[PDB]
Amino acid sequence: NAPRAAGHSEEVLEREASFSLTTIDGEVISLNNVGGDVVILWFMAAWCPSCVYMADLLDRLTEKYREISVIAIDFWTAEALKALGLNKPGYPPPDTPEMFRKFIANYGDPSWIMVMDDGSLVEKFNVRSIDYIVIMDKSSNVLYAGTTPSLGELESVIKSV
Repeated sequence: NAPRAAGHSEEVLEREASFSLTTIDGEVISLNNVGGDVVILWFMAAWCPSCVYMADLLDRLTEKYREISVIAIDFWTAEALKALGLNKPGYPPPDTPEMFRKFIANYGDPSWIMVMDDGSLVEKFNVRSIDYIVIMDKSSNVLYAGTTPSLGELESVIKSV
């Protein structure tokens, strides 16, 4: 029975492919806990030069499209840096939760979920930079993943869905 086996295989694969997030306050969540139709995972760091402009874009898209939920994922943590070999004087020290909060208060939006990553999500989503965007729908289809997408690119993606 190929259709039956295909369906069960999907069950196993979907669960393996799934992820969870730890919020800045220490709460474990998944996609079910997120409100929008469109989920944007934004992998960033409080010192990232380009991230100020990215925050500007996400603010406007948040205001324009109520169905978007932004999850700000600061992966510039001691655990992630150690895993990646970036725990060296040539790189900034880990972001404190205070620095992360201050960045989001200054440039981002109060409705956003804030998450700090230990390198797990960096590995999961094949994150290529400190200003990296993954856009997904609620079925976990990936609509875009890439470093520093333009406003035009983001708009095009949101409009298609």
